[PDB]
Amino acid sequence: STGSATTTPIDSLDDAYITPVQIGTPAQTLNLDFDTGSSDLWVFSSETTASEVDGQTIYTPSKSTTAKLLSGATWSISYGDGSSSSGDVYTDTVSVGGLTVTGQAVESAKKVSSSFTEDSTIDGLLGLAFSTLNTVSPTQQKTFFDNAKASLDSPVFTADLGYHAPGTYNFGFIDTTAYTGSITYTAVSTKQGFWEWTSTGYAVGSGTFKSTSIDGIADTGTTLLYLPATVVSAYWAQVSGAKSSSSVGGYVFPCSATLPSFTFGVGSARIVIPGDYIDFGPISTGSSSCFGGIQSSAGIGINIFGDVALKAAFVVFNGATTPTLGFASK
Ligand code: NA
Repeated sequence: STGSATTTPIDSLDDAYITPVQIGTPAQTLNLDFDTGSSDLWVFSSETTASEVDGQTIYTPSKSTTAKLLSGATWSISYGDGSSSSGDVYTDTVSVGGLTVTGQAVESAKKVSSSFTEDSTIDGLLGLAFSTLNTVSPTQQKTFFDNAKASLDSPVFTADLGYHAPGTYNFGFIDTTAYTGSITYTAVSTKQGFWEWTSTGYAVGSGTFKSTSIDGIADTGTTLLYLPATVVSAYWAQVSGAKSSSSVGGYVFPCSATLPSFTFGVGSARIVIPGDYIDFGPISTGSSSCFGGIQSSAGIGINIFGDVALKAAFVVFNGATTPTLGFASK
């Protein structure tokens, strides 16, 4: 089997992407944030504290003929941005882009933090990191990908995120029409439960490529590119008037600037992030200070190849017995 679903930016900045997901019988369609940096499929629900719901579509298990309480199971998760959610668990039928899994753990939120409530466009998360990170207790649950894997034509999914445009998540196949050139595959460590890999270096604009190992994770659920402070300083030094602002929480730059591209290495291959991808617009409405899309990972404890990086590539998440990542230009 295969599946193919379109993923759509939630706003004009590509702050996140939502993908429609069918849950239950009859189907309840919720728009979920597919997150290769976490391993829980959780949803706003009929159980969510009413004051914490503001515009989201909810899953109502009582209206699904295939829903069953997973008795005793609870979940609770905290993300890198400080957001959180928790609740109980049902199993139900979940379909993505025509690919169906029966018996998927659907984590029903009883509580969500303010950032979730305030985002009316995201109805929950669908985790695509390794199932070792899943938070369900006392019986850890599998991700949608891990449950689908054995049925797929190939044990893979691909992320093809758009810049200010829709893109695609495919399950079970490579769309050879969706990228240019060849795919370069690179090793993955699953030791921390992430799609963790090592980039071979970087370049700023038209500058020379710096060969250096950068360990980080491929994380579709993170908006920005978080890299070591040395790398990030080297990038923003090429933008007149850019500076790190402790008050704003990262590098800012004049909205009048034209940003240089950023290149990262994948083995001997190179992915180029156009400068425009690194502009996250005014820090507050009407400001002439703009927020940068490349930020320091110092204090986060890991480098993160978030959407800024991933949307410059066609990315293969190879879940074969030895997982690997692939990157192609597009
Ligand atoms: Na922000």
